[PDB]
Amino acid sequence: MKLIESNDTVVFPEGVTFTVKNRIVHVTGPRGTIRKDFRHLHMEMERIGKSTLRVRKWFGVRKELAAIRTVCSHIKNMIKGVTVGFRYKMRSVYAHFPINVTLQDGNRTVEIRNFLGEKIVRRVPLPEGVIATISTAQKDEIVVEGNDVQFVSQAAARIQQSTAVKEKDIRKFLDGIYVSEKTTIVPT
RNA sequence: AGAUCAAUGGUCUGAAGCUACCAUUUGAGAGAUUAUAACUGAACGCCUCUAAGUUAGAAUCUCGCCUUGUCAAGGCGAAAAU
Repeated sequence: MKLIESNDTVVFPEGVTFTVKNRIVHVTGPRGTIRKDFRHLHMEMERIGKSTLRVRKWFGVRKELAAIRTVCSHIKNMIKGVTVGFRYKMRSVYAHFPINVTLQDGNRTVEIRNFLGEKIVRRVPLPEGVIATISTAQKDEIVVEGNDVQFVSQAAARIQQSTAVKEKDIRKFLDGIYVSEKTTIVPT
């Protein structure tokens, strides 16, 4: 069944603008600007008023209609990124071996050492627009921060999956660095 | 003394050439991705690696390096003398 019309709207708080057209959005706020392309979906996106963006679909099937809220949530994430940003805190857990985490290449690469005592050095590059920092106060804590949630979470996932155990049971060899918290930069 | 014959008379040494893991030398990179693990995220106001979109990804696959390249829209250039 092809529903005649189905739409959703996103409302923008004060201080941020979107200026959408041709299915590419250009959200801008205090923390810069994020541009996202949504041309893989054949919906109609337009400005209705001053701070409302409407995403609409004519004659869509279940699978196409499922994407309206997806796009709206993506735009909401852009708003959050430009207002308060994104910050992922990850904790290192080990039984015996301290996981030594450092930054090199102009603070653009994360190096993991001593993970389970292996002499190999694990190198993870950081996506553009994302930064990293070790906590000097809270030990064993690494923070990856940025505007774009997609890239921030991709960097966090890269770091988390970089540390994996092999040939030993993960039910009790729990060593590794895990994403413990997902929050915003500005205290909410 | 010099040699010849015995279908290579026989024994010892034997260069040269050929030749032995029986001697010596040389053998390696990317790209898209599978299984899989994940990101964001609906459907299904919650969840979810999946539906749209994203990551990492291999003795596999494609290419690179390497061999041929008298190739019928007679495969295609440069340049010399005619």
